[PDB]
Amino acid sequence: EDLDTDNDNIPDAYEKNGYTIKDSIAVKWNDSFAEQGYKKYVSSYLESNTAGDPYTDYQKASGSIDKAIKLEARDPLVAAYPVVGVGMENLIISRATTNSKTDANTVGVSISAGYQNGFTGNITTSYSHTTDNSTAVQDSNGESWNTGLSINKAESAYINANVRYYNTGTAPMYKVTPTTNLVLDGETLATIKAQDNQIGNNLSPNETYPKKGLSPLALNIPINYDQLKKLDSGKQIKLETTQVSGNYGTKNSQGQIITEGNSWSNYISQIDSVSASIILDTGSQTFERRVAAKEQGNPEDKTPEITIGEAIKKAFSATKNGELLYFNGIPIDESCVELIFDDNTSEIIKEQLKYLDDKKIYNVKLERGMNILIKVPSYFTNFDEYNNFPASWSNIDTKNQDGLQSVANKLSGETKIIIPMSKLKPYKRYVFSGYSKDPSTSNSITVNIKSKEQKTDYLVPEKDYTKFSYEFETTGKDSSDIEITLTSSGVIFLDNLSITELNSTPEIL
Amino acid sequence: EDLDTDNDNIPDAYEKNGYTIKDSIAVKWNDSFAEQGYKKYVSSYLESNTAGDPYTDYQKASGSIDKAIKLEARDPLVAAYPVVGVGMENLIISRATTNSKTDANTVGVSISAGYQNGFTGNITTSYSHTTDNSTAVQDSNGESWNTGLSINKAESAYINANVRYYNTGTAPMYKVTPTTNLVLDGETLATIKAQDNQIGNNLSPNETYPKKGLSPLALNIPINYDQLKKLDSGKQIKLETTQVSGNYGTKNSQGQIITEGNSWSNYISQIDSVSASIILDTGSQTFERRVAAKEQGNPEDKTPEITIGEAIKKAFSATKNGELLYFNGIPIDESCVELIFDDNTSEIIKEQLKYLDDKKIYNVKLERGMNILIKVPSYFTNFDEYNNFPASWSNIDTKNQDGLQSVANKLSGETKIIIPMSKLKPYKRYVFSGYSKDPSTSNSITVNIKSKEQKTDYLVPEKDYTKFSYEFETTGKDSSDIEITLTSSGVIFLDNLSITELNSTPEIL
Ligand SMILES: [Ca+2]
Ligand SMILES: [Ca+2]
Ligand SMILES: [Ca+2]
Ligand SMILES: [Ca+2]
Ligand SMILES: [Ca+2]
Ligand SMILES: [Ca+2]
Repeated sequence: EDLDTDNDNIPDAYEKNGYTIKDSIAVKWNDSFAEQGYKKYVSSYLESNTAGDPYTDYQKASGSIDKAIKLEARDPLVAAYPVVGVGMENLIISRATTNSKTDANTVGVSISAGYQNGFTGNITTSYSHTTDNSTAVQDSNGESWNTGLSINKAESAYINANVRYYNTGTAPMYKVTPTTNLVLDGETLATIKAQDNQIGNNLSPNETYPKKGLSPLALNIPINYDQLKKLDSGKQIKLETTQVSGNYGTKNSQGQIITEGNSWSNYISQIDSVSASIILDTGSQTFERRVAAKEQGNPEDKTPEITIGEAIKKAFSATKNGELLYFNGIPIDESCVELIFDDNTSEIIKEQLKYLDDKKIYNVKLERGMNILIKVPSYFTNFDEYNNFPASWSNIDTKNQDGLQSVANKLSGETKIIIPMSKLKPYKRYVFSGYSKDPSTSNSITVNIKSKEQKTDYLVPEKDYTKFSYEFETTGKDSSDIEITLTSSGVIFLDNLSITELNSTPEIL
Repeated sequence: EDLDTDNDNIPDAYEKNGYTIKDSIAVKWNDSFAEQGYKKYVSSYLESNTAGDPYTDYQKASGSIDKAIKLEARDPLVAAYPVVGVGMENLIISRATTNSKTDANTVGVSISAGYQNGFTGNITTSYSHTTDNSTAVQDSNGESWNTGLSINKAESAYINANVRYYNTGTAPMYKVTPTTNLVLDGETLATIKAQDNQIGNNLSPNETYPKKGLSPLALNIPINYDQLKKLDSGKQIKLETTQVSGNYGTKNSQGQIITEGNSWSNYISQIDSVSASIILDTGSQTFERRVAAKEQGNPEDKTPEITIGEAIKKAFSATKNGELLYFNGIPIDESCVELIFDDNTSEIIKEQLKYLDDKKIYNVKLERGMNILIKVPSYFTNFDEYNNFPASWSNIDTKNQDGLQSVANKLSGETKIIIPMSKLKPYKRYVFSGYSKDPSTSNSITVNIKSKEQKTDYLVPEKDYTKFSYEFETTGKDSSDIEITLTSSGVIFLDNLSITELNSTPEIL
């Protein structure tokens, strides 16, 4: 029982059934290690680099790699992979702006009344990655760009951009040389590549170049009246990185760290073709991960098969407290977040859910080629231990034990919540979602939402818990508050209420 | 029985009679492996690189190569070979366009009434590859380029192109540097080569640079009145890549992946001279493959000999369901697609068909220097399990068992089909093809096709099944529908009806 088919210092049996690294040697997994902090690693016994990255299974598991690599990349099934993009902070034509890395994913999402057959996720038509950045101009107050830039039919150029690089991956990049396009709708103004002074020497995960506390970088554009007025009328300019060139660190025979000749492009296509892509957006910081998966046809592919929940826990270092995952305290269970899939992933999940008795997305096996996006709600209450809503709900009755997880709220009457506009970002699309149950299957619920327009909807709860979602929008920072009223004709059980922010509606100057 | 003449870790006997890779070692083929997913590999025992590519037979069969290489390139008889071309998406002189990679092959194809001696294919005079790209300008509506570009005898230049690279091969290319010519009829405007910013760092098969969801690349042209009016009058500009330079990945002694010094041009001429070329066009995506073949003179050439159907199955990973091949569900049997050959391949197939009792193209041996193109029909019905026609046929009688494969349609009267123009691309040439049989050899069929011009033809079915083809054209998106009527004087058996799109007719502004 010491065979090593792939020659990476881990025996086949340990690599097949579970192992952990102690004193820099692989040992067989024992269930008593879990309380001591030891993690259970499983990988392929026919391949030395299971995930497709520059580091083998033993190097990743034992930590004999760059110490700037995230700890969740020490799992052989999670790839060490940089995700580097560029985003602008100032637009000079003299007005600031913000950037969003998950707007393109969300724009092509349509929200309906309810969900069928236990599939509580959502489908997007324009799935994209965190490197596709869309900037929203702040502090406008209906001041068109033409005021002070008087133009009739001239292409006067005079636009300046202050960019900053970001890394949402698990590995650092060295000698970062990005290539970007600044496009408004479909017009490629230029293909600008960092020549010699906009090269970042190093860029750690969750960090920017230049680091926080430094002025944004400036890289060095003609613009005509047509696209200028397009920008003036409900359009946001976008900055997309087509490619980034950079290096990774490895040890010499002398023990030094080198990055020259260690191009990250030698591995990008291999990693992207042997794994599934997952994105987590907590509302302030975004993470993108690649998790290795099996190809269905090959009988000689020995990559371990794990579920979606196991993949999420391994990739984002979530903590399993009982049966639910927590990311730094934020609940990220399938009933506490918003799950967005492309068409193929949604079809696969729907097909697999027919034969699954649990009817949970997190119990569906993970397959390569998938694309998953998790949106953590801006506000979420479950009536059990977590409530981050700015204003407490009215008529709250927690004296129940029939909740989705622990307890529920007994709706006998009406529940109204008020939200000041200062707690929400202006010109955004939001979704209010929840789970409802009517054991008698006789009662009905009316939902009234006060927004830029008044909305009223009617839903009939079923015997068991079902999910409902309703969308609304916000207009202007200096406007009225948001009122949400849920009224029931009888007794209803409510649980897992949340409000999450979707993409931003157009700004009309 | 352990000889290894070529020293590639596969014994001569296994390599001669059939082998498969299990636990990273070669084992003798057994017929009981087929249901377990194992493929049967055969190669040459006198050469380590049977197909001529950078990877040996053992590396390809065992998968010890780049994980971005397609699985069908793991067969030693199918080469790992990039096919990189360039195609434009926007033409600015302010109007969009589309690209076609198989128009040049199809333009030189003449369609006749019937086929003789069991040869159901077609002959082309201008066979070309997927790197020869012809663009068709969309959304014209008879608006000449001179309107707004008023020119009498001046060469005012002012043309802009937005290009995008594509890969139809089985292997990725690294550091892509294409060289292209933008030519209208025979005028070489310039020989433009990607200098420093239009270099794609990596380009996987079935993918583009920049990837889908990114703005098209712009590379940086004088044009005179003569060729401008030529373009105005029924001419489409073409963009041909003369050569592309790029690299492939290989493993170090340290186990890293390197692409520097690994030029793809060291192998192009060798692969092209030791193989046959096959192209498959499903109507939306196109694939080009090279399959190794034997040279006739050499008695010391040990390359295995396979038929055309075996070559197609190996090259495109088709599935043999019974006796017919399916490509992702699309039937690609010789009676369900359009086969186009150049002159030499057609002559060889005709010569070999004389001694073949089966009289099938797919049973003819494959030889090097061949050139095969497969066009999947836009619409196809076989009355057995597959029918993707937009509108169901009239007077359908499937109560028969005398079909070409399973059942046929009994024509006693007339069959009429209507096709809305929204289901067809305007300004295109189409072919309606089918198989007919008259056991009594007494009846006759009249075919009436309503198109830009009204066409009527008469055919006399033979005792057994024979193929008929009739061509027509479409004009304008906003026009009348297409009517096809087949009328029989008696009882006829019809099977395998299809409509396939040929090249595009000239556009007159
Ligand atoms: Ca091992
Ligand atoms: Ca391994
Ligand atoms: Ca609860
Ligand atoms: Ca051998
Ligand atoms: Ca060999
Ligand atoms: Ca049939």
